[PDB]
Amino acid sequence: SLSDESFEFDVSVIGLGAMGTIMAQVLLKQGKRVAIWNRSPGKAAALVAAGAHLCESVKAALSASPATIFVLLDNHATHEVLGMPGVARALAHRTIVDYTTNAQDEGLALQGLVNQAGGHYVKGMIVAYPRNVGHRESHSIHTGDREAFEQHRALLEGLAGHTVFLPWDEALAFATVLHAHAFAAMVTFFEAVGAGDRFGLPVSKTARLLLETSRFFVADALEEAVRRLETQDFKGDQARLDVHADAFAHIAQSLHAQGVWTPVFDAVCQVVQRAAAMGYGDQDIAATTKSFARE
Amino acid sequence: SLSDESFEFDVSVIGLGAMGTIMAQVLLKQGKRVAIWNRSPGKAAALVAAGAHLCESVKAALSASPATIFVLLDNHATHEVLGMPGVARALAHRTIVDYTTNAQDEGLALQGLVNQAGGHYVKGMIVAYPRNVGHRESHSIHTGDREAFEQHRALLEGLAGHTVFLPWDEALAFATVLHAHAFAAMVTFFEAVGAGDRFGLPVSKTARLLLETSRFFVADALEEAVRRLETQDFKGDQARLDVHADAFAHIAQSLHAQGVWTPVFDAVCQVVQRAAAMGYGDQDIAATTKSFA
Repeated sequence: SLSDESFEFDVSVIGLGAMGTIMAQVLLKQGKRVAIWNRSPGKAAALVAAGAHLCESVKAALSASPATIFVLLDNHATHEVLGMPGVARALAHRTIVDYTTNAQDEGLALQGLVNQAGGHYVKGMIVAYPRNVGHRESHSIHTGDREAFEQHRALLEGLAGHTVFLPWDEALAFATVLHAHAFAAMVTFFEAVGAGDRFGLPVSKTARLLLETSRFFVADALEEAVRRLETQDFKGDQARLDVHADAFAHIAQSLHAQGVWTPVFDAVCQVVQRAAAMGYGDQDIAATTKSFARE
Repeated sequence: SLSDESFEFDVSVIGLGAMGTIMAQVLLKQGKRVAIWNRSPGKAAALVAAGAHLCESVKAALSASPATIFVLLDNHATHEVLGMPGVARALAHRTIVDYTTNAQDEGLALQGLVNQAGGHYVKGMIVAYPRNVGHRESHSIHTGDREAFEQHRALLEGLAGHTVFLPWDEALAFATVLHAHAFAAMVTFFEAVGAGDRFGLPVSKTARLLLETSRFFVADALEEAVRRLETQDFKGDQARLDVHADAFAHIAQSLHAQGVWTPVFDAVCQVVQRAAAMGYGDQDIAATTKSFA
């Protein structure tokens, strides 16, 4: 900020594959002065046409802006970029925001490297498909250097309207279980729709009805489960676990009689039957949560 | 206009356990004139105080209103009611809306029995917990007698603001797949929160964050999937099945490493891998759907 006059750019983006390309476009559309570097003729040309400044090198892109967003093929690609001529020197006093998919140990080594050079390392996860980068309702998770993340938070909010910083080990864990739920929820939908087909319900009319008829019920059920988990109130006043176990077995049986393969639903039945066998039968269905506990 | 039959009530409710009680309560609150009957006069007490009329018998309840809602303990309870004195005759020219959960082919017999007596049978499935009976956004499914359903649709919309009639075959099959998804999606959430707890993330903050952070992503992804399934467009332009399989493997690897039990996610992985093995890898993730055909 004392450095504001020194920078002709707000942000640099390195790597212009689909995700990096959309991030750069969104940021240009929002009015940021964006500098880029890549190895991609197609991708760099459209971005230049849209107002991005093409830099001659990684080191120039790092120098051009107070933060550089990295979106690269893999960890090998990240280290290669960082090893290039004069890059170490150009990291000093810059924040790297790393959206590249990474193994858990690898991030700490990258953080170390960037820090060793006097830069700041932020790891980002964007909970969105490229089409929703920049969306007011999209979410991201960031970890690494809290101070650098706060410095650049408004910028990064350009990529996903809602963001949260968590410390390293919580961020990775949270992203893991968040994506397990989000992707599993999608697949339960594919499985039920596919199962509809075996009943003679065509996927093309049934999918929209299935979504529209379940939307409120599921959302209201999850919201209520959260309220109970927060209050630790598992009273079986409304939705007994054992009653659900009964219902689930009935559903699984009609599915089996029709000859449908529903491994996800079978697994769901396994979980709740087991919670029932563990003493949770007379509690609210949200007590299923506790059946996973170590204690 | 030929009939000109006089009713002092809009609806009768037989069965005053939890679901019947709430349905009667909601209908009274909306201003319906409601007649009730229960094997135990006890549970009618609050309903009577609320303004329900207590009928002497099932026969009187059936005669009192143009349609009678049945919400009984089980299929045996329904037959026991229908075999009580004079009930057969009192079925004639009445609509029975049966929300009692039973097994298929029970329903068909119930239907037959009611139709034989000159009555009209409508089966109902309400996709709600009791707390959301009456809710404008609650949904119900109906089948049986289409004509009778349409006759009483506005009354049945008192219980769930959105309703759909499907023919017998479709209705029950649709209810089954709808609940399979709905209940499985809930359990995926419990499994993920439980997993979080084993990473040291407190349930007290994590459940809320998990819901809030995934809501839009999931809802948008399901909307897009439906668009694709309607339009038969499986091009791998935005969300490749193969890239998802890699992503899911990595998630499974972190879960299995922390030593958490995630049987539902495990099964999800198994589904997607299979779809990749079947050659859908380059297709949109919604192609997963086809792997079940």
